[PDB]
Amino acid sequence: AEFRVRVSTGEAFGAGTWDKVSVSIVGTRGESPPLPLDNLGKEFTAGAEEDFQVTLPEDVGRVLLLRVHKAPPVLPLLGPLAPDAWFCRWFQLTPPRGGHLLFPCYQWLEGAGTLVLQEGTAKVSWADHHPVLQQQRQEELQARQEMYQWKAYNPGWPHCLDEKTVEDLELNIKYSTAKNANFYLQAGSAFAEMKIKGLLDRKGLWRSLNEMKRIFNFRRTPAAEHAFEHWQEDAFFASQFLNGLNPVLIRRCHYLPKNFPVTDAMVASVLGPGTSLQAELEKGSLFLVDHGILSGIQTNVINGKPQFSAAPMTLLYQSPGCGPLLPLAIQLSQTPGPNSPIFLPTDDKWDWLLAKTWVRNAEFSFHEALTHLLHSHLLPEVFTLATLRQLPHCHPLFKLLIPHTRYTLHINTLARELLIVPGQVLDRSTGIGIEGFSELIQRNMKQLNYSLLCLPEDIRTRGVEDIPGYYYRDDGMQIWGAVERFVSEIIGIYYPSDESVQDDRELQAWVREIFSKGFLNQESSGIPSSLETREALVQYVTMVIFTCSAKHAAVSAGQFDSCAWMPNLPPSMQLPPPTSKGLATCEGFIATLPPVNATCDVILALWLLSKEPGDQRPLGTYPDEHFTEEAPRRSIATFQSRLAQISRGIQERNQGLVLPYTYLDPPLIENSVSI
Ligand SMILES: CCCCCCCCOCCOCCOCCOCCO
Ligand SMILES: CCCCCCCCOCCOCCOCCOCCO
Ligand SMILES: [Ca+2]
Ligand SMILES: [Ca+2]
Ligand SMILES: [Fe+2]
Repeated sequence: AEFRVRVSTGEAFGAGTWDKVSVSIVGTRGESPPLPLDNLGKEFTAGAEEDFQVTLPEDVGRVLLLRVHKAPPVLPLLGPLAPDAWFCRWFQLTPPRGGHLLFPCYQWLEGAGTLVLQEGTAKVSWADHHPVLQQQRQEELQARQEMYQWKAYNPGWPHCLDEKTVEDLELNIKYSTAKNANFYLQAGSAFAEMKIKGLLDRKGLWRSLNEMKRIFNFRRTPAAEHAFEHWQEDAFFASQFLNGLNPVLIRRCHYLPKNFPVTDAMVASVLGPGTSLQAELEKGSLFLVDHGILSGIQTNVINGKPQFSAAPMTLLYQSPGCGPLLPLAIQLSQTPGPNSPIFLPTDDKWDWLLAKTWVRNAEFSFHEALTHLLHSHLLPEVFTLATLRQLPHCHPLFKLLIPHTRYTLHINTLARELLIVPGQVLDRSTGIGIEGFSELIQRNMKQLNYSLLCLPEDIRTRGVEDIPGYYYRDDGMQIWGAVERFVSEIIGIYYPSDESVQDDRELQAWVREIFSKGFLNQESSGIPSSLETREALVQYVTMVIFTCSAKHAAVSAGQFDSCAWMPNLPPSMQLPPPTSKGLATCEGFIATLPPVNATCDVILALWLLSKEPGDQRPLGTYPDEHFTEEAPRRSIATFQSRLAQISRGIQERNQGLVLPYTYLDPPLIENSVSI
């Protein structure tokens, strides 16, 4: 008839509560009356953990549900008070001479109401058929689906959350007040610096290449100074296709596209007389970076001046024996001919540099619209929203995935509110603008596939499993492995058979919703619409976790490093590509690069998005203990120590590198997409 009730309250700002709190214990034999927890004093302040003794009049049998009621204090003749939001971490029941029942919560009880919690043992739908529990899950998902709905944002995009402003979001999916203030103080300080130098207000060109170094009095990193030092070197231009901002396009080439008419003469130069184009295509030493998806893209206006975008192709040569990757030829158009010369490293200094810079402009547009926004933000939001809608709090797959959604709905809502709207940085300072970004996302959504999101298949598909110096691959594959091993352990704990995967109705609705709302029911994407085997579930969940953590970390962390020296990543171009050779100059080169205000507005935004503001939850670190069972908790431990070992490999590796690759070091990977 006695229970001890132990309650943990959150540490965040505002976590604690004035309000009175009572719990009803529901069991197989019946439900108890509400039981007070107010005890003596302000028991529910931030960071508190405190015990209460409740006596149950009637026995309840096996405990099934904990109902938590919250209500503001009540004054005689004056009514209640304003509700005081409470962040509850978890409850622990301890019956007479029995073990502990632990009820993970980790949510906000804003205002007055009641919250129903199952014990912490993860339960697939078929795992406990008690009707009281089936009702609770069913009611929870109905409530979630009303809370968190879909809207169509643009034609041909993935659908997104049906909310207009960050103000309208539930506490449970909002930035913490600490992370939010850290964010606005950074952005505020940075905008102030950049504005008071008049650089956000200079229309017109940079005065010289020297003047563009002024960006280093704004912000400095060693990676970014390296780009100033080495930007003109062919080996650094090429190395950034493997370890820079956008390391996902390079692919081995046995057959040159017919629209890229490279000749033997054009490459005898770099290749030596001991070989031939056809001989190197066959040897597997030639690689292609194809920016064709940009062809004919709508372009923007900046300070009333039309801007330009190319859609180029770059041939690259892997020299033997850990030698450098080297560019061989660049065509800046998808349609060859006399007005789209094929530029070579042997051309005049500024012809070749101008050609390389247009490719670097193309990486800017490709990376930010597709690799960053669509693949690392929109797809994680779909995964997140589907999870909220289809997987209930007690489901092992919710327990597993929820840390990897943190703040994702918040940050995408913010982008839709303040980033991709008129007057903001996209519209005022990029070459392709809002419309070009949407065009790119619409095109990509029509040829996107599962293999690009699964890193081992992506590496295999692109024929880049052996190319040396590819640290995005080296480190990403180790991480992929660690996540895959973690997910496979967790699946094996709770799903005994392929039949049990199919029989999971909630799991099947979750995949289906992702396929429909996120991938627009396109069977050409190859993304599963159902999951029939344990093996396929493991692969699919690994893809979600990897995409939400390491994938976004890999393509977000080098943004500022890559763009601080603007010729290394011009966000726009102001003259069309050259239509013949022998015309490029330094003066002409700076005249093609973007105006000062657009340069700085973009760097300011890339600096703020490169860095996690506020506090970090690095990959594998799970302070909200949704898993309360020994087995998953061992699996977490194994995942954490494997990441730490990968991190030691990365520092040892990086020790003897002039340009270390840090974007996939696990401590610096966030669990979710949050910036
Ligand atoms: C971290 C402060 C956040 C303040 C937000 C808006 C600030 C308005 O302008 C002041 C920020 O400018 C900082 C630039 O540094 C000049 C101040 O002194 C720097 C040497 O300590
Ligand atoms: C002064 C502009 C600072 C930016 C503040 C708003 C950031 C909120 O959105 C971030 C989430 O969006 C991520 C998508 O990738 C961003 C692509 O934009 C880069 C073009 O500059
Ligand atoms: Ca409060
Ligand atoms: Ca109290
Ligand atoms: Fe991001």
